[PDB]
Amino acid sequence: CPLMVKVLDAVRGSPAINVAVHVFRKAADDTWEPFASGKTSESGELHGLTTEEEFVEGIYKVEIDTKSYWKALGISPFHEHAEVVFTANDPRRYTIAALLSPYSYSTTAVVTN
Amino acid sequence: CPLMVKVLDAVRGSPAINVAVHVFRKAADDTWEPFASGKTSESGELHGLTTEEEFVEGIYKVEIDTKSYWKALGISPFHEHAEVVFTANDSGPRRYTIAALLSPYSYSTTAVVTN
Amino acid sequence: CPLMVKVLDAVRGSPAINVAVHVFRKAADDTWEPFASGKTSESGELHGLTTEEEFVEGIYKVEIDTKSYWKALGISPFHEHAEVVFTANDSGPRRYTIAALLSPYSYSTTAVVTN
Amino acid sequence: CPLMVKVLDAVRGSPAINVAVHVFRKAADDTWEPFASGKTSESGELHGLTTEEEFVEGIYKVEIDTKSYWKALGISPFHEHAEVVFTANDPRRYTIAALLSPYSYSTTAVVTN
Ligand SMILES: O=C(O)c1ccc(-c2ccc(OCCCCCCOc3ccc(Nc4ccccc4C(=O)O)cc3)cc2)cc1
Repeated sequence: CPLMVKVLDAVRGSPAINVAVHVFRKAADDTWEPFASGKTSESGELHGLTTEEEFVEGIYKVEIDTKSYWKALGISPFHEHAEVVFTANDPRRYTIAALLSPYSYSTTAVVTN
Repeated sequence: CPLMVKVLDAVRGSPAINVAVHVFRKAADDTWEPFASGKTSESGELHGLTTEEEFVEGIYKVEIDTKSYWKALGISPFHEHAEVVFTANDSGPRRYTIAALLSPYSYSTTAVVTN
Repeated sequence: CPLMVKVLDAVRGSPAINVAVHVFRKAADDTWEPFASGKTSESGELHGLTTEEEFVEGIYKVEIDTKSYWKALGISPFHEHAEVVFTANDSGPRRYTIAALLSPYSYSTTAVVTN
Repeated sequence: CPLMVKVLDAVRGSPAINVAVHVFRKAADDTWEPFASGKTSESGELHGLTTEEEFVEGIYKVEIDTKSYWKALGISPFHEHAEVVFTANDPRRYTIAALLSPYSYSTTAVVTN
């Protein structure tokens, strides 16, 4: 599990559940190629995206479908999505945490061995 | 302004208006002595708390009354308030801005310190 | 100013100065068309990106070049940049401020929207 | 485990390890009485602070010794500490997460069953 994404709701003080997350890798032609995706769990976490063998060095984009999240709660959101773009370098485990509000998002990386 | 507070509302995407702020200074005796107070304006800013002469060295507490803010809006939040405690002016006079971002279950504060 | 960006540095407790910002608008064709660009001033603010007339309805991307900022300071950060994508002016003209707080391994953005 | 505290370093992208945390409960005379304390673990988490039986409704203060944390890293910090003050109400598990930078701290609550 070199990559885990966790999503939090700052309005309700809870995990953000059933949030779609899409991971892309940057290809040599600068396009974004699908890499991994899923929906956050009841704990707001998304496990099992990738394996060490697949997760090579490069530039990755994590897109979080925050607009659907908010609209399903009957709340009009500001952003079209939340995006986090980063280079993976060879400590080895990346946790991407995002904290969501209708008009704000924050993202932090915790990178450990 | 040697001491300013600015507050944003991350739910409404607006300044956080009419937020009460109480400032305290730790006294000789190690209690919190009231120092100044005010509330944020339509721009979410609070100016005119103090003066260069009055804002001497010390340990200051900026209490941001986030609970009353969310409750005045008829919303039930997590925290009682936001407290920001720092030593000020120990290397000569500086200008301090306390910036805060509020959500019902989260807040954040950052300090901008200028000479 | 219909569109403004302000950026703070949570490490130094200062405005984030000389941060490059590129704005894009999604085009007819579904690509990102360059729209405007600038860099933050000594106050960490970026004014004069656009005009009311030019800032029509659309989907806008504000790219904040945080990597170049941390690297110009000789520091190695996590993110490539900060991207902020939103639909603007779909209910008539508004004024948008994109506020960001930066640390090497974390950033945060909030929008203040006024009428 | 009705109360867990987690502390993150936004400068290094890591758990904030060996950070002292003190919990107090507000007494009827408005003083703060010691309640629980410890140091964050290698994951930046502090488990086992209290039990359901001890953790009654009331106002609690969590104080995080951020100044020592920064100074031990050779960094001059802005705040004297980070503090989080909240009322416990009868969902039942509170996670207090704090993200630290020299001149900033953020705190979020995740409150689940
Ligand atoms: O258990 C876990 O795995 C876990 C759970 C939760 C975790 C966290 C913890 C903390 C997190 O995020 C908070 C984020 C960063 C700080 C806050 C937000 O942003 C701003 C704050 C203040 C701002 N003010 C400002 C800036 C410039 C100009 C003007 C202003 C103003 O007027 O207020 C602007 C933006 C996210 C996730 C981490 C780990």
